[PDB]
Amino acid sequence: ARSLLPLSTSLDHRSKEELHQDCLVLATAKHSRDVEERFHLGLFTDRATLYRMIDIEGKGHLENGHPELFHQLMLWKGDLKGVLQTAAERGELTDNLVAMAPAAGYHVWLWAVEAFAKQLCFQDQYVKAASHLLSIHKVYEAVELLKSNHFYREAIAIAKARLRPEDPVLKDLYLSWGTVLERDGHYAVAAKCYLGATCAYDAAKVLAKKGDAASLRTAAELAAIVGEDELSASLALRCAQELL
Amino acid sequence: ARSLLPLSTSLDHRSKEELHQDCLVLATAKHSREVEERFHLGLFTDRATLYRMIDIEGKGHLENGHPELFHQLMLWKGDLKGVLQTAAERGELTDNLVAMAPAAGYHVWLWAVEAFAKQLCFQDQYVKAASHLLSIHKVYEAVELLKSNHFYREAIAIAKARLRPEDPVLKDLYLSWGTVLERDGHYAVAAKCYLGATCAYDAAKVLAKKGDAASLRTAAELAAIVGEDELSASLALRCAQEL
Repeated sequence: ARSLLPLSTSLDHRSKEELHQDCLVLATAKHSRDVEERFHLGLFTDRATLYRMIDIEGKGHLENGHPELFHQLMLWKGDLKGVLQTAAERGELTDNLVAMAPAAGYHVWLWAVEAFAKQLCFQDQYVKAASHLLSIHKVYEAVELLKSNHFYREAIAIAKARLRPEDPVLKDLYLSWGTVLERDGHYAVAAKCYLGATCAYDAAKVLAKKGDAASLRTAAELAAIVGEDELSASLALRCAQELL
Repeated sequence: ARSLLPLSTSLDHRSKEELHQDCLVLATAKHSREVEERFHLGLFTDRATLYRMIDIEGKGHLENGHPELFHQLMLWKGDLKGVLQTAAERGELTDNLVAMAPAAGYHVWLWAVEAFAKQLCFQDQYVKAASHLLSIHKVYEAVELLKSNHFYREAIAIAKARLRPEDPVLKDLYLSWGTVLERDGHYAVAAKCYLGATCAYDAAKVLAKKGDAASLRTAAELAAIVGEDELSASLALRCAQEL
């Protein structure tokens, strides 16, 4: 694992001449934050100097493109709510950061998950964002997100597993997905959606839109199973016509 | 962004023959007042058949070895408590899982943070393990975990940041680290530990153990700064002997 104090570790592993200067400055500092150059003494001096050292180390992690290490270091200082607010602003929120957010209370975790969710939408991870909105008990909001971004399959699975079977939302997903597929010429899959919404007539009709013989036969058999025999006959007729 | 429903998605993308048989099988099912081979139909039928499909999909993920996607599917079923217990028993906990644990209650997150720390130690990620112990307000346990694993540098950084200057645990860290540095011959670094513990008298002695002209010299000036003038002279005259 990568160390969180590499700069200070380097200045502690240098010449014996350099080490001896540290003892004398530190000794004078103890007789009472005195030094300026030797920031790495904050490990042995006082908290105000330790924080100085940490800030230098954190900023150093940033300049190497390691914001994860910056954030993991700022937790030690104790300002979790401040790190999260900064992490959200920078778009560097992560699972590890959200895992520790409840340390400030349930209300800070709620804020963090929403923040991490909004950010995850920008990062093109709508399914992961959907899971996090589920974690804060926002099932409808999570489902509307996936639907809005054309993740109909995953949205239906979330809506079917959490909502009562007759929820108009669950039905609207089948419809909303069906129309879209109908639009783009996927009549077979569209029928499955209309069937899922308990709309058997429309399931048979969209399947008839393809026009071929196989589609019209199955569409007829589908209408017979359901009990719309008048339509099943009408589609059975249209099936035999194509074969001529 | 790997899909969470590979197997079912694959079956839905098949020849027109297959989707037509699906429609027939599906129409029969919906017409029910009171199927198996087509597990992918659970998305369109009922919750009981959906769960069956998810379980099949989760089984496929565990065969693939991608448990983070196995975890997403179980959150959908509303089985977060179950999958947390499962991932703990198998050592598959993640930051993702702990980030969602509060969904099952504040005390489940508190439980998951502990099990994730115990797991991170097994995997020898002690600084991360300690950081997560700080999230549940266990400072002394995080400091003792790092100390006991020879992470004195990080153990002091946390103690100094969270504990008070006169906390006995902070002094014992400095002394404990110095004892190890002195045992290995790192005499200059050992002095700073003793100085960090407000043991200037013992810090000058250790710096003299080195024995060369520069060590005794600095050790003598160090004792002078403190006010241990009796000792300062003793070392500055041994400094002369070397010269």
